Amino acid sequence: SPNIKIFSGSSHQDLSQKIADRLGLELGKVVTKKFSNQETCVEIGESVRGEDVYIVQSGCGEINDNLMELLIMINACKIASASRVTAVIPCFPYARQDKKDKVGESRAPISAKLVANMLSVAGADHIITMDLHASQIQGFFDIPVDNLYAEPAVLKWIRENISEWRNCTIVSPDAGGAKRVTSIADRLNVDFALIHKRMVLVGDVKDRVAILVDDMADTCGTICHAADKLLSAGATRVYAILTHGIFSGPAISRINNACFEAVVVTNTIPQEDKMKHCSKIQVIDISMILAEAIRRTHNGESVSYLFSHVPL
Amino acid sequence: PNIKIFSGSSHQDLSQKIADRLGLELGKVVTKKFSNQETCVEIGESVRGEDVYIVQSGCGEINDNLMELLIMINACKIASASRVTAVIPCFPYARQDKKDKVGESRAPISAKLVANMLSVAGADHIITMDLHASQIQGFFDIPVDNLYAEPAVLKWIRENISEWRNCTIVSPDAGGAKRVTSIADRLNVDFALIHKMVLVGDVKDRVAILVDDMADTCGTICHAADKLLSAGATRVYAILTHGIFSGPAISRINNACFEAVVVTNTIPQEDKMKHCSKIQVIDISMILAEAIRRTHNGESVSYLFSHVPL
Amino acid sequence: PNIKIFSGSSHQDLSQKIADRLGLELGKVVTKKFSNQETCVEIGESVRGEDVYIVQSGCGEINDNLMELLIMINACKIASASRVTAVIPCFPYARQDKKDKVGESRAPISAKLVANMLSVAGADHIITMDLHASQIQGFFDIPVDNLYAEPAVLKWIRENISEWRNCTIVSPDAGGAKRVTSIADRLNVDFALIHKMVLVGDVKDRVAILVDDMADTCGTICHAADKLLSAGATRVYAILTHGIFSGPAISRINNACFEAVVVTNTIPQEDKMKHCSKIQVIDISMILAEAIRRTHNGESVSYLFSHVP
Amino acid sequence: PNIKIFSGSSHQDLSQKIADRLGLELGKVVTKKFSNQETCVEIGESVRGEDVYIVQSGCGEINDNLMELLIMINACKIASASRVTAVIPCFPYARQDKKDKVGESRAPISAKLVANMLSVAGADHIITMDLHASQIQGFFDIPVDNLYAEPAVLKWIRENISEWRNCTIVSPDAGGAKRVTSIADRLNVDFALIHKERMVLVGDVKDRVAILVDDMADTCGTICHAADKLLSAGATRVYAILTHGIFSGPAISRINNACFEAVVVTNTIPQEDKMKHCSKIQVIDISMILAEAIRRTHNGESVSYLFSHVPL
Amino acid sequence: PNIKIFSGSSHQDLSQKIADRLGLELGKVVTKKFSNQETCVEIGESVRGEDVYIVQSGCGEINDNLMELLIMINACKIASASRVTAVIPCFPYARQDKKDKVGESRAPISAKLVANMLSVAGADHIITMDLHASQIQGFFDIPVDNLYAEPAVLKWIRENISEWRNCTIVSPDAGGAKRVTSIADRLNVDFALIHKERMVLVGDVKDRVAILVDDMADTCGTICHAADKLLSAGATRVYAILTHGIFSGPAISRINNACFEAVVVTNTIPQEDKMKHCSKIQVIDISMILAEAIRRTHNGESVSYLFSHVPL
Amino acid sequence: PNIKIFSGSSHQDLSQKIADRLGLELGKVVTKKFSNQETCVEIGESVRGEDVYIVQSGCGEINDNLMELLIMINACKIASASRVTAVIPCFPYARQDKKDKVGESRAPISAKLVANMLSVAGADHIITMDLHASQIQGFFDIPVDNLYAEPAVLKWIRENISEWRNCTIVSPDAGGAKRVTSIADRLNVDFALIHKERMVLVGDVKDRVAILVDDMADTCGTICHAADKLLSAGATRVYAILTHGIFSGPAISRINNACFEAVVVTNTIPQEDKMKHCSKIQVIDISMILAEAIRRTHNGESVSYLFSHVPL
Ligand SMILES: O=P(O)(O)OC[C@H]1O[C@H](O)[C@H](O)[C@@H]1O
Ligand SMILES: O=P(O)(O)OC[C@H]1O[C@H](O)[C@H](O)[C@@H]1O
Repeated sequence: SPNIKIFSGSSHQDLSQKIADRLGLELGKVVTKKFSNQETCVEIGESVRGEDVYIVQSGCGEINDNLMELLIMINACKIASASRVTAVIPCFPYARQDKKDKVGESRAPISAKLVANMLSVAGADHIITMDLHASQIQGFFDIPVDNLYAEPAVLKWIRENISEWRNCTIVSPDAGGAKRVTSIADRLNVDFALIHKRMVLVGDVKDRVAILVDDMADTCGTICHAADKLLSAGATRVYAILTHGIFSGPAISRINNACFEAVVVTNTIPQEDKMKHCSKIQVIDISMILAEAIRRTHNGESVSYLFSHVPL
Repeated sequence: PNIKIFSGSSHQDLSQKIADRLGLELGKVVTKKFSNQETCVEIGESVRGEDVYIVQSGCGEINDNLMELLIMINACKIASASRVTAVIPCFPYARQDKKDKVGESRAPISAKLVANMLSVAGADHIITMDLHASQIQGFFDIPVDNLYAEPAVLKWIRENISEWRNCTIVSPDAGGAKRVTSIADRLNVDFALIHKMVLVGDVKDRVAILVDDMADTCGTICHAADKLLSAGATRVYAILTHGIFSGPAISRINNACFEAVVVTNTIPQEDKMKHCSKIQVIDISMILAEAIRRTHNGESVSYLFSHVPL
Repeated sequence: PNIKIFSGSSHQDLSQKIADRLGLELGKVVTKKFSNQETCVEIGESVRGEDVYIVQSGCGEINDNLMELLIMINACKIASASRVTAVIPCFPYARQDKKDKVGESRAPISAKLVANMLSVAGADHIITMDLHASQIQGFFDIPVDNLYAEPAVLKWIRENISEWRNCTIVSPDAGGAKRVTSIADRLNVDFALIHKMVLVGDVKDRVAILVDDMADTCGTICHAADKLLSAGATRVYAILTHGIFSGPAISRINNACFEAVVVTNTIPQEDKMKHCSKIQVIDISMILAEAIRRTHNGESVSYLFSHVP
Repeated sequence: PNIKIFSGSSHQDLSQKIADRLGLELGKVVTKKFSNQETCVEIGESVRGEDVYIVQSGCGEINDNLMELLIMINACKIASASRVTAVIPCFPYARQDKKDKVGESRAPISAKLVANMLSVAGADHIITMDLHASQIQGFFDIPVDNLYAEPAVLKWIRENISEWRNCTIVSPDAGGAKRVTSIADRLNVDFALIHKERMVLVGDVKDRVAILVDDMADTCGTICHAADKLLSAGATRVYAILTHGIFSGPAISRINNACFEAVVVTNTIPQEDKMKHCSKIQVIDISMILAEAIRRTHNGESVSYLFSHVPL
Repeated sequence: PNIKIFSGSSHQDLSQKIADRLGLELGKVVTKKFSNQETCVEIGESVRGEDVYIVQSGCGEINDNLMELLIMINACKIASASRVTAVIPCFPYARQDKKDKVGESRAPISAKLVANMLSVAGADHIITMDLHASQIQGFFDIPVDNLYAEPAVLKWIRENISEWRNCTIVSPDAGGAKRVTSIADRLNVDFALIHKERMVLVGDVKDRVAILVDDMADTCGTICHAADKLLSAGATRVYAILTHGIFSGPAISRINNACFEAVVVTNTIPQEDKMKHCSKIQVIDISMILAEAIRRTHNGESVSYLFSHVPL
Repeated sequence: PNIKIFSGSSHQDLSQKIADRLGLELGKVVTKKFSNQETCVEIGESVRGEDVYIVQSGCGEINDNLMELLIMINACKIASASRVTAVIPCFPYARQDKKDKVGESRAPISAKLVANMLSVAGADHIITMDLHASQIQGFFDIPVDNLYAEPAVLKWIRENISEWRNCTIVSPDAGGAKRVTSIADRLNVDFALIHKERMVLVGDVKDRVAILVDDMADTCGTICHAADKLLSAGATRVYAILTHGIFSGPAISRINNACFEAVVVTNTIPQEDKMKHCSKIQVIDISMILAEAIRRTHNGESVSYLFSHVPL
């Protein structure tokens, strides 16, 4: 039916607008502030009674304030008798678990499940997200989660922006990133190689373009060395492509000092501020991927809508 | 023999005071934030089978402290702690804002959300002090102890206000009526109430004590104190259990006519006392320590919290 | 086009008034007790796929009416109703009668229990009026509408108390301060409040209106009215949303000095108005009917309940 | 070593009887009603860390007693009781008069709702006797103990009816067949069954003592008509033995005008007042059976405490 | 206009018969087992926003079928179906193999477990036929329909047993009393009962056709011994009518050797294979009852619908 | 002093080995299937107030075993067991067969379903070994211990492969990269990776012993093609060490035909039968890891038991 409303957090508003543009809608009116004493203030500026509500709130920026803002907004819509509340969380907070593997066993994803449980008790009915650090986070909920992939937009950018892409190779910065890399190399019909930590390279990278692909970049320590090792192995030029560009701490300083031809991230986190101080950052717009998932969750057009059919 | 106390980053000083009163050292925990702002918690010691009490207040950067508390509770619960208790001296998000919607009331969304998050994190029990509304106790299905600072406030009044026997308990707004009427009856004294500004009750030529549950920006308590000065009150005091003091509060109090502003230690005050000569704190760590004692139930089924002399 | 209203045994006059305001007949239901005291409920019509509103107040034998309500809600939910809303004008069990225990405070056991039973029975939504404490709204996870009689009380004051422009709004105890301060601000009048008995404020030679959310045994409101007479108030009124009037209340009011005791229809008053002449009732069916109209959402997304008179 | 027993207003002679047998005095509780008929409960002593048993029957003013029970259970849980067990000798709402909408069956709601209330109040364990249908045990997620009166009835038969070795056991309706056949097999006697629709008897009753056995007697229309039919078939004398003696409405008048030698019930429901107006009612005491189930629930003496070994 | 019927692997003919009666084709679904015995289910079409009914019986390899049912129910729920109904003609685990115990009764552990798994998988509604005990309805919090085969059995008796007006409806054991008295009352005929303790008969069967009626037949030892006893007591011809024909173990061998004129079952479990080795089996098709219940649950036609009125 | 280890039918060798290591006999339990395929469970001794551990693996007919585990857990829970732990060496349904959609991922319905059933049956704690994905730990709210066979594998390598100091740890696919580099880092040896698309190997294994390491082997098609590829690359001898030996379908025929010097599995699944038809299977006993985890869960020894410190 005709009852969709999009709201934005303070997390990232440019994207919230881009999605609404792609769907032909204006953003719902909402007051999101902080009181003097640090308490999150939310005021929904319009009736959501009977509406299909989508709240866009990345999990970047001051993460706990943004998370609290998201939970209050979701819960407020649910008690104002909204028909459905979907959290559109492009970058899911707390996905990563640096450990100290209790070598006899493994640690559990406390914080990712906590975040999931809070979304559930707040009253979220459905989650739309992008490239969960681990896809199993999908099973931390009982509500449907759509874990969308940036690979098609990356794959695109690669063919259109790297000339010798036909002859290149994709490298993984770490051990765990193999699947992703192998997926992209298989889709492109190119070679793959992987780096592991002193740091070692497995695979042929000599005299061909190397593309480091990973899910996110926070501190950037790892991709930077990886770029050094790829240069030492005789790669012509090195690129870095990450879906989530967190870039905290010394990250910006590291990339400018590193040998990257370009660092490509999607728009799931705001980059406008970071591009001002870093020339090698380029962004892939993923507003259509998200807009298309909201359009399909809404189910207003055809039941047999297939997500996979819409062009990019 | 299985009691463990842990502190968050919110308020270490009380956490130490409580552990002292119980003859315990604080459990080892690394509580920080990563580069990307995510709260990091690591329990540095075993809690398997232990009765764990986490002390965290809701002052400071409240959302970082709250998230840290939830991760600690949950982490303790999946580490097979026998019981996890959240000790939250000042409960965050308890005060509803609203424009007093007419025709109907707003709901305590954020206060219920905090309760819901504490429950799913795995809190088995909450110990707190002077909830903004006592009904917040009923937002949980686990037991909540809503402790009162009143006995310590009562003792402080008798010990520090020479003329306390002939004074008058003033409420800063219409809402705090039951608290001030409660204290005046306990002291066998008069009460008055202020509402925006008008004063109801006689306060001229007697010591006036403003009582409220908490003071944030302090605009209401300072205008009320002004009205009490213009109405001929000898000296005006402000007694609040929770001293948040955000924004211009310190500047407003120093410019205002208070003889003293008394708060408890439920929120850290050392920093604010360096910038305010008139803040005094009532230590309430024993009340909290005695409630923790009582939840643990290590001595007898029949220990009564009220039998312990302050 | 799927609304249905049903009545409990508790108050059927209001249930009819509400149904009238919505152009509806009450749904067919048999509500009795068996020989052995067990509540019998039989939904006499189909509720499959419908937006069901059960109107039941908590008065009379609260426990029989409450159990009856819970069985009706659950039966409708298991009969595959689209939505079941409990319309509870006077919420049972809200007042706390804790002997105080100063160290700390007792918890709303019975009020939380009632909320939990309504939820587990299968209530999707609560409509109620002037909850003893508005925080009871948060004892649920489903939406609760806590409606106010204040607008109807304001209107009644302006139309029936000639001197309302001057006057003064008195609270019977410390707890009702915020409620009386609310009405006085809406009316641009003075307030005072009574405690223990002591009076704080200025009754003078002005009309004093005692305002509180409910009157049970009426010991407090009648002593407050006496104190208001000793302070020289021209005439004393009592205005309460919930007129329970149990025990000696009716007898106490007749002996008291009230010019009138005004209550709303959230609880049935016909029997008690026969034994008390001072009781007048404010009809609130339009507030409840408008919350039901708004819950159903048949008109539009933006129907604002505050725009209707 | 921490067991506390509280009685409700439901039945106190029984709760005292249980307490005598365990060696305990009943815990202090104020259990009354306010002027507005709201139920008032106050726990007169600490239950912190205690294993609490609340005895409340499903008789009397059922909704008052039920609400009272729920408030006490909830109150003990929020006072940090270790465990709260509801001892409900006669489970309210078990029987459901309906009229199976030919083609289907009605569902048990009031018995399931009653179970759900016990659960949401905070009950950890139920002890009950002779549930109208044993499946009510599955209406809970907490353990339910459905004790049987059969052993006390078998004793009573062997010690109070002389010709018991050649007596017939008769079901007053079709639904009670299993219960009566079980007693006939234990006694090594014959049974017969009555069905109304005008009454029909299958089975031989001529010149033998007939014992009508059912789980409950309410209005007693059915057992009285069965008594007439049994005399019509030549039975020497007729007894009726029910577990729950509710006896509402015209029950006492019906039994005083019927041809019963005796009506035997348990004290799951108080009988002193009804016995004053009906010389035929006799009660068999079931306190020990309940006391023994509470002892086992508590688990004081041993892990391998077998409820089936204790003498009666 | 959003209704899909899907079939399990358990009984497809009924799934087809039901889909036919509603004018529908079965939804596309791949239901297999992997090499390693894990149940594989993959939904071949969109169910987003659709009213889904999964028909799976509790016949066959009960645990494999139960897992298949649970995975497709859950799969539909995470694919954002509006509602998912489990149509379970023969409810698994509904019969308790108690030793009854003395003193107390065991609990319906397995039947409640099945109920809890159906609920947690995401079932919104259950349609079933002749639950072994009607109380299983209360093991759920979602609606459950227990539908009866009695009207179809009543039709079959009148249409196929000519001397039906002077027959006897016999229960093979205690407990099946209410079922046989219900049918005897509908036909205005006599009833009798069999009990094992040596088998005993109460009621008259001499010179009249005896119809043994029960809810289900597993190993068939009781019904066959009962058939001998009905013959030795001088019944003209003996029939057996059961709603659920499981016929496991020696059942077929017992029936072929027994004196039954016919054993009549419904189609809730597939019989074609068993009819190939047993000639006395006749089947009553009940697809119209289940389909009509699916129609009424869907609520396509009218709120005032009531399936008591549909012909059969 | 409350430990009871009970065994399922799925693998009792381990159940005995675990109980032996703890100085205990297995609890008495009857675990069978009825004629009609329904799972029968009867607890042969009291568990009231006891700490119960039920050992069942996801091997064999997985759905029958899972149903048996769930019924035992429930039976113990309704018998007022103090705590019930599921010890599930090989977690069923943990592997995803999605054939990933290109824009988003599939949810883990089955695994979570299994998790949800364990939870709703009443499991208080899960002990498992080398979960296919460690995130399954977060599918529960009860604690899950995901134990590693790595230390035991590390022992076996040093003890049985003499040139182990110069060997390579090879991953059969992209997913196991992180698993093999962890082992190579522990041994201070080289790693390599195999990938399909024709099969590629990145890294170097020539003239060195190659050890294929993976979490489980089902049908064994990948590890056997990988072993052939390792032979084409000049590996001295090829080993396979997987935690979980399912070996269904052609696995045994494939392994016997393959060039493996040895295929090493742990005892999480019974191997005696498969070893009779395959001479290259060797088993690592991991019974001490599970027993020590049960010891630590019981908490009978101290608060500091450190799983880390006990030697295997
Ligand atoms: O008065 P009637 O119901 O006809 O017969 C009385 C029965 O009603 C109740 O169900 C009890 O079982 C009584 O035996
Ligand atoms: O079944 P295939 O596709 O032939 O082989 C893939 C793998 O399936 C299991 O992990 C086996 O260990 C195999 O190596």
